[PDB]
Amino acid sequence: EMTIKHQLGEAKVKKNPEKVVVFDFGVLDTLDKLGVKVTALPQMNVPKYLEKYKSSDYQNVGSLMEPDFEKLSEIKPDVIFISGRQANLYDKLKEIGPTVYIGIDTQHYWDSFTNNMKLIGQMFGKEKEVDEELANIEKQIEEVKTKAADKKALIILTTGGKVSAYGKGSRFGLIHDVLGVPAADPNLKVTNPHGQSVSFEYIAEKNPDYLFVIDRDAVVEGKPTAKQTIENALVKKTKAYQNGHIVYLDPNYWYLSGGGLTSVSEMIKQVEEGLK
Repeated sequence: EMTIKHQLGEAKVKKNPEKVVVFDFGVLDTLDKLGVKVTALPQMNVPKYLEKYKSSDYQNVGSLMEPDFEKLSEIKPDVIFISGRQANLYDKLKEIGPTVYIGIDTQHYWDSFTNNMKLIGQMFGKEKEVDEELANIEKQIEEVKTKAADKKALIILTTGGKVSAYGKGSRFGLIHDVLGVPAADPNLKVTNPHGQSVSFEYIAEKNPDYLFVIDRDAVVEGKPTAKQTIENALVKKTKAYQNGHIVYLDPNYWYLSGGGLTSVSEMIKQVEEGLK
């Protein structure tokens, strides 16, 4: 048995749990990377890169925000992994089975990710494999930091033709904090998961060298809006647009997932491609 201290409390889990339930897609992609058998997940909306798990091979335990608590009672999980989207449901889930919070601390992204991945390693007897995969991600980080130098960036999320911004220490702060991309707005302190609502005027005025764009609507709705939103008078005149430095980050990772061995690796590859 393992005793796990996390941001929301403490859990007790058998090592090598057989019936694994996952509500965080970063953890799901970690288990997939390590070849750990998964029992169930919310299949209402699954990231494209994880569509293996949209299959009938797996039990459907609802949506990210609305678990199927009955179907969970029918499984009786050895462990339930949750992150931010389910934090408000910590107490209800804890009633059904061992429940581990495994979101990232955005103020300490690398250390929190490392801790989270090492817990997974310990739990499934995959300790050294995780240690090596973390090192391989670090090799990506050290290279990208050099390409990132001197390139002022802004991070935006688009939905419905409108935008929010994120900077240092935010949900998407790893672009600045981990990958060493300078912030076009250093005084932008954001903790809203949905970003700070901003205008196109704000983006134009900040006039970033690079604009990282995360299209919510591509994943939540099935209709891309990011290129339409960006194709706008105030953005089209930015350095970022004129220099071909609008970087459409894949929202299947950035919006729906993050914090896993595969997603963090792929997220860094997407940044690096954008900086190249």
